[PDB]
Order: sequence, then structure tokens, then C-alpha cells
Amino acid sequence: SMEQVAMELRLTELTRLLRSVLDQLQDKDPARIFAQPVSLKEVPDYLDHIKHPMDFATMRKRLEAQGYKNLHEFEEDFDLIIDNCMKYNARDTVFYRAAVRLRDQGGVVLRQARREVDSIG
Repeated sequence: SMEQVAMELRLTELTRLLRSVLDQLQDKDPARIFAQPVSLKEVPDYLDHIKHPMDFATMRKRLEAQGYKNLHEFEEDFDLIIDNCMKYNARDTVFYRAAVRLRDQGGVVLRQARREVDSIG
């Protein structure tokens, strides 16, 4: 149908906007602490601690499959990255501190993304 196509064009455009959001958020992680999944070879007990692991490469796979239907879903995954880190790692670690900085800096980017998604529909 013509409606299914119109809906698919909306999803594609959302995907385009979320790709730019993802790039901006990942720039706020210059140390690449959150770039890839925590290694189960190197942290073999990780899944005993963290039930829903997340990282930027995993988000990028979902994004490119047009697997985010709305900004809320994308934010859920970003928040997992931060929240998993802040639970697994102690306050006095480079990892925890990197998550706090990513949260604080990403807030700005996500504030305007929400306005852009509401604005452009």
C-alpha cells in the first residue's frame, strides 16, 4: 500500500536522525569504554551481575536494521549502557566516572533530539 510506504519513509527518516544522535553520543566517549560489549571471555561472571548488557556497537546493529520504532526505545538502550556500568563498577573507577560524564553530556543531545522528533513528527 501507499500507507505502508509512507510509514517506511518515516522509519527511514527516524533512522537517519537516530544515526546522527548515536554519533554525537558516542563522541562523548572518547576513551571507547562503551564501544563494544563487555567481553565474557575477560569478565566471565558478567551476566550474573548484569541481565541486559548493552553497548554502542550493539545499538548500531539494531539501528541499521531499523529496529528502533521511536526515540524512547533508543534512549532505553542508551540508559542501559550507563546504568549497567554504574552498577558493575564502583564509584572510584575510570569506568563509573566515564559513564557519569557520558550521561551528563548526552543529556543535552537527547533533549534536542526529543524536540526534533516531536517537531518533524
